[PDB]
Amino acid sequence: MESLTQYIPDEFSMLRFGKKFAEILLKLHTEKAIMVYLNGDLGAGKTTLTRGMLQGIGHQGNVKSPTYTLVEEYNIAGKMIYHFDLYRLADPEELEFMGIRDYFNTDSICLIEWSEKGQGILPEADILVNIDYYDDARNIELIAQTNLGKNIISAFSN
Ligand SMILES: Nc1ncnc2c1ncn2[C@@H]1O[C@H](COP(=O)(O)OP(=O)(O)O)[C@@H](O)[C@H]1O
Ligand SMILES: [Mg+2]
Ligand SMILES: [Mg+2]
Ligand code: NA
Repeated sequence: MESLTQYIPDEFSMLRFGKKFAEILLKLHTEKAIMVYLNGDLGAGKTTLTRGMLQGIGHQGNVKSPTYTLVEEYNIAGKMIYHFDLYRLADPEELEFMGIRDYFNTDSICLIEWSEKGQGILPEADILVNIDYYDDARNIELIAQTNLGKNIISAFSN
């Protein structure tokens, strides 16, 4: 749908952009879980942007990618946020087993790395975040996939 292209000159800027993006997702206050697919090569900054989003809205503590556990649950001032790294998801099937269930059926926010691995089982994304990189700079394209995605992108305006 609508798109945003945003230059991120350095890591501080990535963290500031995560805080602004996560603040928009909280303020929208949706009943449906917000699906965010974080895309980009290894080292592009998907986990650093996730860190800026969670720490930016108040998480205190390390943001450890869930390499083997696949999903990490956060409770931030009462909002449930789920960070997924699906790289080691053998088959999407394994998803219907683990606790995924309740996470996609409540007023949560889900931030997903390697969403391709979950094709079929994972709910469709509301917004894709495609991160490109050069040295210590980045550029992110946000792409809306749903009506909610469109509303998220419109919120970035001035
Ligand atoms: N502008 C920037 N944005 C994000 N990460 C940056 C930036 N500049 C440098 N980095 C570095 O790049 C790495 C990003 O790694 P990570 O967030 O784990 O990536 P991914 O999850 O996509 O594999 C970190 O070591 C980080 O400090
Ligand atoms: Mg990738
Ligand atoms: Mg990562
Ligand atoms: Na993804």
